[PDB]
Amino acid sequence: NLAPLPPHVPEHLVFDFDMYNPSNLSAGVQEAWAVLQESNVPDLVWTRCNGGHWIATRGQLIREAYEDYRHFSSECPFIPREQRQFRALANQVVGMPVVDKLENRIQELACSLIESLRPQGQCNFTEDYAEPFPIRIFMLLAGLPEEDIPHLKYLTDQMTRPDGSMTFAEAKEALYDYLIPIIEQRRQKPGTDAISIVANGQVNGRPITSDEAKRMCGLLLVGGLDTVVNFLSFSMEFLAKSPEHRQELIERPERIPAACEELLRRFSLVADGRILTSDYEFHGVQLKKGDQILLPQMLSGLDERENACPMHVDFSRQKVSHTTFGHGSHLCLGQHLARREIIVTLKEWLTRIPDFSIAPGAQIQHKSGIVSGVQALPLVWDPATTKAVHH
Ligand code: HEM
Ligand SMILES: CC1(C)[C@@H]2CC[C@@]1(C)C(=O)C2
Repeated sequence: NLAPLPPHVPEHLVFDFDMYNPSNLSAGVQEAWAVLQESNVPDLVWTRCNGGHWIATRGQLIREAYEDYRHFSSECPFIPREQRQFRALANQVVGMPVVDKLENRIQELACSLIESLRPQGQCNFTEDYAEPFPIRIFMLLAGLPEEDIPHLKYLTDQMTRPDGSMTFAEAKEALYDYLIPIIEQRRQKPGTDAISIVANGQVNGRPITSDEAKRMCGLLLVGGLDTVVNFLSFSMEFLAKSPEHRQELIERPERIPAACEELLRRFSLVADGRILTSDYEFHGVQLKKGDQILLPQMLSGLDERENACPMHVDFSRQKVSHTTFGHGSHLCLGQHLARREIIVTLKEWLTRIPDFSIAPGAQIQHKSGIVSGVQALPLVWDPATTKAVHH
């Protein structure tokens, strides 16, 4: 599993961290990563795992590298292996103004999900709420029928969690097979939904091609799935384990957006990277062309150099700082929609199921990867203390 130490890596910089299976996984995935942020670890280290790659362990380095796109390419952001124009278009379809308009329907969606659970006194929140939410949101956002969810959720599940029935290419191809006819059909048309708007979008002074539309539509679908699913889960895990914070938000529901932000820092989950386009000396380390560098979005907000008592969750935290949504020219297009889903989920949950907790004897498991997450989250609660609220 350890790749041979390349000629240019000095030994004092070798810290073999497996981003797919960290040593302290059972303490929590963020805690497992924050081992890179111990006093004795350099700001920039080399791991021999996963082919051999760099890791920036600090907020300064992470931010700087995502700003320095000329040295640090997004051609290969995954370990192991006019953009502004495409972003402007995507932002037409998920920007704040679209999110603002949809809030109402996002809230209806959330409420019937929680309502269909509320009387149970128990659920697997990850499977029962968190999974079916962001996919349904995308259907809403994209004027797609609910009946299309089972086949569509299957394809996206194959890209990140294959059962072996489809290779990534096959699943990719089938997603496109599904999208193309809708794009071509709505291109002809003044539809106000997200596919229509992407379909009919202009790029480089010409119209977007069908191949380009299906590609952006594809990333909008898949980028807003596992991230949200897992982030919601970390958040609910925390609240389940912490009644004081649960009551804090019950007593002051206007604090919820600041909590969201604090939880985004504390339960950050994405770890992407870049590839060096040429040799480059960076913070006193010789990087070599072709080197891949992990630049863990997760780490910035957990760096004590950026937030005091980084592992402590405080909703009154004065200067919340994090790159949970990335940094630089690829900063998440879906962050606004994500925030809304987070806030809406918490408000609509808490005002319905104020008291709840982890099933007794169950131990929550985390997994670690590009998008870290939660295996399962069993909750229990007494239905007598819940309530119903309709829209
Ligand atoms: C809490 C949930 C989310 C987190 C933590 C998050 C995290 C991010 C991060 C860190 C990046 C940049 C990766 C890089 O620089 O290589 C990003 C990019 C992106 N995300 Fe988000 N994401 C979230 C939700 C969303 C949602 C809701 C959507 C779409 C609806 C979205 C779609 C995108 C797309 C299309 C990109 C690529 C932007 C570009 O390449 O220019 N993700 N995601
Ligand atoms: C890691 C991601 C899920 C996040 C959104 C899509 C994705 C593959 C990225 O490029 C950033």
